[PDB]
Amino acid sequence: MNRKWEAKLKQIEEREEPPSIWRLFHRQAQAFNFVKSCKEDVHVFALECKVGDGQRIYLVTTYAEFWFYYKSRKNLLHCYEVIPENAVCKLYFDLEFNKPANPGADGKKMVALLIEYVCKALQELYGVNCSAEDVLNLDSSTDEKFSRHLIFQLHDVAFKDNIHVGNFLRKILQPALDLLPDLSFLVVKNNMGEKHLFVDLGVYTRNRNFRLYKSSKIGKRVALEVTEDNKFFPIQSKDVSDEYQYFLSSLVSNVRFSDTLRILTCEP
DNA sequence: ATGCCTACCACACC
DNA sequence: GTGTGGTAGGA
Ligand SMILES: Nc1ncnc2c1ncn2[C@H]1C[C@H](O)[C@@H](COP(=O)(O)OP(=O)(O)OP(=O)(O)O)O1
Ligand SMILES: [Ca+2]
Ligand SMILES: [Ca+2]
Repeated sequence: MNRKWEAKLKQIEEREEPPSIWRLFHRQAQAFNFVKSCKEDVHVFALECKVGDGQRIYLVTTYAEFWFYYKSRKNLLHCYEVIPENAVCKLYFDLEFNKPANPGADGKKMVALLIEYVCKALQELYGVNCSAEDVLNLDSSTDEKFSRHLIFQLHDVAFKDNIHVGNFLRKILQPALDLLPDLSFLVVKNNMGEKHLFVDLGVYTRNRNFRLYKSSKIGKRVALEVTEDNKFFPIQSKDVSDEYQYFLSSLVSNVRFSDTLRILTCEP
């Protein structure tokens, strides 16, 4: 209620060919206005400008059409998915830690330990069954930063929205947050030596952008790619490429339609 | 013409 | 030691 008000208060302050939808907007609110008026299943992507800052331009189109002009990786570099507020979404993680500050850290093993804990939490709290085979593991690491994105592919399950995902993780990670069951493997140090969590809990905000599979930040050149030890394999289909399957799986807001979907909620 | 909002501190107040 | 409130900085 107070979330919408500020959203529209800032909007006034800053105020035959084949079927193809490809609309750009300078403001995020305009893009979502178009989505509400479009009868097709279109979504909002955030595109970083040539400027060095985090200035974004917003694209609206379908997943199929976006992938058409995106897969070559010649154009549409540095793209982000906009996770809409109040939209059902998958369980996803942003994992980071500075390598110099953590010499003994084995990120590959912290990830495995994290997945096991989260899978146990989902079982005890929601009766949801899942394992590492249901977790799309993406990597964007460099010499200086260990970086991974995890996107859970739960069978006929989703969270009410990404805010509720955050509430779920803050709840089950409260032990680790106190260090700042034994969750100490999640504790890492940043460039200044301050103890932080291996799980970045700041990416569960309204309209959070989330770097797309095979995209990099405008400053760098390292793009998100399926990790070497990734264990989620989409069901192969003769009608779509494997890469498109991974793309769809990687989209946090692309909740597969199911006639028996369970929606998980979690309040603060 | 990007969006979002927590960690942090200064200040009452008890 | 609780309670707001007001802002700069990171994602
Ligand atoms: N300045 C910004 N404005 C808007 N959204 C942002 C901004 N910075 C980051 N985000 C969003 C997009 C990112 O995918 C997400 C997580 O940020 P962050 O972890 O810093 O980068 P990343 O996880 O995409 O790559 P990496 O972690 O490897 O640098 O938050
Ligand atoms: Ca990250
Ligand atoms: Ca992060």
